[PDB]
Amino acid sequence: KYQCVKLNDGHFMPVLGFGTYAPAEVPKSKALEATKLAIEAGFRHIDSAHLYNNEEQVGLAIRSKIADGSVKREDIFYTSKLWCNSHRPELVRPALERSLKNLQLDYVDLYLIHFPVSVKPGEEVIPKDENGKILFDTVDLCATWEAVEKCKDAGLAKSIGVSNFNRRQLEMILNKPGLKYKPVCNQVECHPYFNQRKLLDFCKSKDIVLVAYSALGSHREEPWVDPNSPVLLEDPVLCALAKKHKRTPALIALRYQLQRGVVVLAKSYNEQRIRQNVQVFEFQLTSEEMKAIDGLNRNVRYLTLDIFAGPPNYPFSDEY
Ligand SMILES: NC(=O)c1ccc[n+]([C@@H]2O[C@H](COP(=O)([O-])OP(=O)(O)OC[C@H]3O[C@@H](n4cnc5c(N)ncnc54)[C@H](OP(=O)(O)O)[C@@H]3O)[C@@H](O)[C@H]2O)c1
Ligand SMILES: O=C(O)c1cc(Cl)cc(Cl)c1O
Ligand SMILES: [Zn+2]
Repeated sequence: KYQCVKLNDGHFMPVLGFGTYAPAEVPKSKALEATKLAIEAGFRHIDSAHLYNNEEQVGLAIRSKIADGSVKREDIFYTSKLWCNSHRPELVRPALERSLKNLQLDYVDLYLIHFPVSVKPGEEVIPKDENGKILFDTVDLCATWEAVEKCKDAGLAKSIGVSNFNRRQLEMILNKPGLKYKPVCNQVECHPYFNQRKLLDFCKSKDIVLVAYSALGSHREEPWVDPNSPVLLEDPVLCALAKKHKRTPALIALRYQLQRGVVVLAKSYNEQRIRQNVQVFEFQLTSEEMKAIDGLNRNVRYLTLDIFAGPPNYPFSDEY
């Protein structure tokens, strides 16, 4: 179960991670219960973000499990993310400090730039003008990264990384004059329909971990995900693999990522499925079965985040 990977800064990340995001209609209380369940089941990597509006609950869950002696703080790998309304250098540490206040934790294990397109500062996560048009902002992401680096210097984040960055954007950070810390990871959509071979190879080449999200084919929340997209977990090949191994399509999709050198997230707010997901460590796939899963690639991106298209930093126009 507890398998970790060494990050490029010498910290360790558990290779299986609990996703904590739920669609807006899901009550906040559910994040609290699910996160406790997840830790009880064996999850030690917990993925959240300021965007998710659940850091009070996830923090409560984590601290409850530390209070009752189930885990120590050093046993939990907790990730947060800097939202698009706090890309300005001077807003970076206040954002992290606000997440920490909400969590009642003294540090996060990992802090990520959530998405490379900036939006106007303020309380609104998606600011719009009086006609409903998104209020984008102009911010040098290299200046953002420098402020994120200072959060590591401060001890407020053990490790730092990025999310939804393309190759060009990784290169921008990596090649920045006076770089202190490379991103330890790039957290991106990744699953058998969209298996990110080119980006995976690039991240590998730069000692950057690829962390897969929507690894089970995504929450499929409208208007974010096209309801007409094929359903990952209904895939005939994943189902046949599941039957052969006495596992589930979900477990096949998870194991796939582990065996290709990808750290993998899995969201569930269902006690049974939470408990089931940690079984990814209990079985293996052959090289032939891995090749079969490689053939499933369809160029299906579930989360285009195309409401943020237009600005130059929109990451998904490039090939990868
Ligand atoms: N950085 C970013 O921009 C970004 C974007 C998307 C996601 N993420 C992160 O990655 C996480 C996971 O991605 P996701 O939220 O799109 O969901 P996901 O992990 O791909 O899972 C999608 C759905 O699968 C169901 N599920 C879970 N285990 C299952 C199983 N064994 N069998 C059948 N169904 C199962 C869940 O429903 P139940 O809850 O009903 O089990 C969940 O709604 C997020 O929660 C978040 O932490 C980050
Ligand atoms: O989970 C996320 O990070 C996420 C981010 C964005 Cl911007 C939108 C949706 Cl629907 C998400 O699920
Ligand atoms: Zn007006």
